[PDB]
Amino acid sequence: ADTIVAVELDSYPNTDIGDPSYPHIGIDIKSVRSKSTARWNMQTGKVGTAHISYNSVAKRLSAVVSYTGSSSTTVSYDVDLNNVLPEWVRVGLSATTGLYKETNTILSWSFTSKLKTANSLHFSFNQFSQNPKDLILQGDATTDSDGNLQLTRVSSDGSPQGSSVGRALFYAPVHIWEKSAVVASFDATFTFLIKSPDRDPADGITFFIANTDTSIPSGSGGRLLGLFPDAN
Amino acid sequence: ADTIVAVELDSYPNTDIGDPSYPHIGIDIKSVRSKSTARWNMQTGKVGTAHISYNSVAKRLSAVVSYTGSSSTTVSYDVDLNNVLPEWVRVGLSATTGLYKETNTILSWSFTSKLKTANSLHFSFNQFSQNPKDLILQGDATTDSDGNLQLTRVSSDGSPQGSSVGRALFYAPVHIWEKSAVVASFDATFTFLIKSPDRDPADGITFFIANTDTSIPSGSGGRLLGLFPDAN
Amino acid sequence: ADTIVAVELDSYPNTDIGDPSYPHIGIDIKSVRSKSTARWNMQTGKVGTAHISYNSVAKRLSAVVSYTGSSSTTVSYDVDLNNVLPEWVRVGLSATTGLYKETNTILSWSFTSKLKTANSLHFSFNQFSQNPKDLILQGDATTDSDGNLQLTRVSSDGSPQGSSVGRALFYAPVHIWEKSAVVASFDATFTFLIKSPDRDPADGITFFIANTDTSIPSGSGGRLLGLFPDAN
Amino acid sequence: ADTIVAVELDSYPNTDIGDPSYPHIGIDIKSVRSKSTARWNMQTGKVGTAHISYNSVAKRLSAVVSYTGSSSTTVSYDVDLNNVLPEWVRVGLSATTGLYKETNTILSWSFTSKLKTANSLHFSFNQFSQNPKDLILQGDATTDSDGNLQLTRVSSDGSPQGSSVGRALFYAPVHIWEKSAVVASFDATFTFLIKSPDRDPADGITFFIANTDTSIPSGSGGRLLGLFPDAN
Ligand SMILES: OC[C@H]1O[C@H](Oc2c[nH]c3ccc(Br)c(Cl)c23)[C@@H](O)[C@@H](O)[C@@H]1O
Ligand SMILES: OC[C@H]1O[C@H](Oc2c[nH]c3ccc(Br)c(Cl)c23)[C@@H](O)[C@@H](O)[C@@H]1O
Ligand SMILES: OC[C@H]1O[C@H](Oc2c[nH]c3ccc(Br)c(Cl)c23)[C@@H](O)[C@@H](O)[C@@H]1O
Ligand SMILES: OC[C@H]1O[C@H](Oc2c[nH]c3ccc(Br)c(Cl)c23)[C@@H](O)[C@@H](O)[C@@H]1O
Ligand SMILES: [Ca+2]
Ligand SMILES: [Ca+2]
Ligand SMILES: [Ca+2]
Ligand SMILES: [Ca+2]
Ligand SMILES: [Mn+2]
Ligand SMILES: [Mn+2]
Ligand SMILES: [Mn+2]
Ligand SMILES: [Mn+2]
Repeated sequence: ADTIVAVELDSYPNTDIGDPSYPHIGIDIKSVRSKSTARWNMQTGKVGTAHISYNSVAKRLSAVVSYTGSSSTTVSYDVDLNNVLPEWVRVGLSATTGLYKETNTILSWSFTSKLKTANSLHFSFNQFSQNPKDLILQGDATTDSDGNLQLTRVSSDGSPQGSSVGRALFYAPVHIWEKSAVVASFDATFTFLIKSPDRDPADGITFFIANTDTSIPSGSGGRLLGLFPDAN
Repeated sequence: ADTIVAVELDSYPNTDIGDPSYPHIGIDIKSVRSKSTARWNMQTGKVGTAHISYNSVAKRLSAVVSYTGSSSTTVSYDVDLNNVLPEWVRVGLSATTGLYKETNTILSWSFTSKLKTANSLHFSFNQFSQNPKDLILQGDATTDSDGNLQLTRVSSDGSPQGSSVGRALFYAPVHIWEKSAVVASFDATFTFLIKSPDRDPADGITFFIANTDTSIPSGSGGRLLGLFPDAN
Repeated sequence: ADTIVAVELDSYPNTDIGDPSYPHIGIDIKSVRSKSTARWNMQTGKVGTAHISYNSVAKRLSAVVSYTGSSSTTVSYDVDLNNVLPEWVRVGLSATTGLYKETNTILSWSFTSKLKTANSLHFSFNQFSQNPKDLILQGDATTDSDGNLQLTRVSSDGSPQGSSVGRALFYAPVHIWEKSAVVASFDATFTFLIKSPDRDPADGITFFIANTDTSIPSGSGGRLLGLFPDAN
Repeated sequence: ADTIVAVELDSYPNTDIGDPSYPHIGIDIKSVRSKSTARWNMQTGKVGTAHISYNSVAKRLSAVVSYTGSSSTTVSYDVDLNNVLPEWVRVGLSATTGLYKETNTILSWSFTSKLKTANSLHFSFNQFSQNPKDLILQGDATTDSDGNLQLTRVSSDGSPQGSSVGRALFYAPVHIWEKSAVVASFDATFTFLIKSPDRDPADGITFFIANTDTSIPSGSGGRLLGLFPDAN
């Protein structure tokens, strides 16, 4: 299977697969069952910002998801990523809807990786082109006429659809560790807009890092956020 | 054919296709016959550094190739690139040898493109991996066990071979212009080592920007630096 | 006197000191009488963005001032800055009002200088603190309770005042050239808001680079944009 | 007194003030008595590199000091810096010698701070000017004719002197936290050369962050690394 490290913004509590009973953010290391989570007071219809960081000395993957003036939710997990992930990876955003639904709209995304002693990679998109040639769009993901990356299916009127999954990967593999590296670090930020007509919107957005040839796993819809073939 | 904009570090004077009669640096806009050139006092066996810059307001593509303490050769050409090139491009280095030869070794390469009003892309390599997954290596290009990108064929003992061509492209397409852009800029630097046993080494190195699906043209060896199908 | 290089966003045409007869942007090299200007369709009450760039190989100082969806005004001037300016400088924004007036509000400012072969400096402010300890505020300049840098005096109700001058300098000197530099480049962007009740607002905003110990010259009000002691 | 957070590269074990009995790196939060230390196999006469990072979500200040091919020493400490330090700070390097001595030569130094939701500051020096106008040199610190920052006194022949203290601060205050910040991060790297004729070289180098008006405390020589007025 793929190897996945992700920060999930999990709008829908699947308590039967170990979610806490409230929307949350989480760090997922090779499992949808987050190694650490924090309650997330999700604000439907407001633009959120997630900042994710790691470096290989501190070995603490952290994320903060905020909405202006209202909340900032943080979660951290200690982990040596460079023992979990392959040396080369692709980085991406995923999102799903399931029985319930929400827009999983990405308005901007930036990422920086540095490998020091050697390499760096930085990209940032404050809008997305109609044909984002440097994105690998998987499943339902497309960019819309406003320049937004719609991870999951939305109709022409902007309404979200259920049973959707989409991911966008940055086109270049990222060399996130090498044997002779002194320290490897990455930072990612994206802003997102989750709107939903559903009382319990679902399912959420992740920023994820995986093997380069990552693809949406069969069976990864809904609660598995397009990342995992099962809930193990 | 491809659309090519390049800065060439042209070690070998092909005066029959319009080179000046001395090694030179040049700016090539859709032709091997540089729109502008400057004499280049090439220093075989010393590590050189090239810095190339452009922005769409100034519309002046400039390059400087230097060697520590000995020379700095500059060439500039006024050109609206964003009318020459497609909106999406790949950026790359090329090099060739022909009847005569030289190592066309790249020790580091960095590139930054920004599109403002929106996007940026930056990569830098101070060494290259044995399997540079974020490079598209074309023709003869490989990375060597010292971490160098050898654009053209070198033998196990490091000796350069003739009739070689190689290019390395950055894996991600780069969005170097969009209609609604206020200004688009790029900068590139690479350091290189050209060694040769030949009295008149050849043929040279370029940094080039092309259509995304650029490939080495048939017939582009030697004097055409792996960039053009002919000398027109 | 100071040595000044500036890009002026000159809202008020002082045709008696060589302004064109319309609002314009200009590049000023040691004189308020711009070496080059472009007509600027100034949009009072809308937020503008200026991007200024230079590098010492291309030797073309360029600026573009835009407002979203309405205009982009560009001006360029060929000049070897590193023969005009001292090796160390301070960079700043200035603005003035005179008999007529306008707000000269700066909402963000970023600047990057690189000296290559060696040094870089980058700062960016997307809002300004109540006590911007890394700004040297000269004359009337202050930051306001919205986080804006008000270059020239505004009253508590936000109304601009006449006969005002203010500048903000970045606190650190910037080493913008050294003898052994291969190339020196800088980029600056700032966004600004010029509002005025006056039919002919005045006087304008500049981004400027000067000797480190630059101060507002006596007599530099109004048309001289806080930069020059006279109109020579 | 000043408020000091530092990463110390402590070449000399002052076990009477709580040093471990071997050269070490340490994180010091308002005390010379490190909150955390790691054994440092100091390599006199070889160029070392220190990378220090922090961000306010992870709240883990980490440092790694390495020498090519021989060692990489890491130390981390969990700490909410933005509760320890003032919102505005100066960042600097310090070094001392005492009864014993060593060169505390800085060959390069870079620093990046970002405050997000807003501001960033980055500087890097790969050599230092004879008159580093953007450094506040305190005590003995000077730059030498090779472009190195000699924190502590060295004679014309390059030999280190005892009873020396010197610091260099970056000239601009750095806004490292604000109430409304979502996350604040900083990274610093410097490379250094510690040479000594002494069997037990002393005393060490730090990178430190302090109140803006920080100055070398009286009594801060030798073991107190120019940072603290006493060993408490
Ligand atoms: O809201 C999105 C969620 O919808 C689905 O599961 C259910 C959520 N509420 C339910 C109610 C009834 C039944 Br049966 C099902 Cl499967 C569900 C599942 O598809 C989950 O994986 C997904 O996270
Ligand atoms: O040195 C590299 C050069 O070698 C070739 O051409 C010649 C260079 N010197 C010559 C001498 C004789 C003859 Br015939 C030829 Cl084709 C050449 C050609 O292959 C050129 O395109 C290339 O630039
Ligand atoms: O609007 C700002 C301008 O106001 C002043 O000059 C005048 C602008 N309109 C005028 C009308 C009459 C007279 Br007298 C004067 Cl000095 C002026 C001068 O202060 C100019 O330097 C300044 O640019
Ligand atoms: O080597 C540098 C060290 O020299 C000094 O202390 C001594 C180190 N070795 C000693 C031996 C004897 C005596 Br007395 C003293 Cl004070 C010392 C002190 O100055 C320490 O603060 C400093 O770290
Ligand atoms: Ca869930
Ligand atoms: Ca040639
Ligand atoms: Ca004027
Ligand atoms: Ca000690
Ligand atoms: Mn979850
Ligand atoms: Mn040529
Ligand atoms: Mn003017
Ligand atoms: Mn210690």
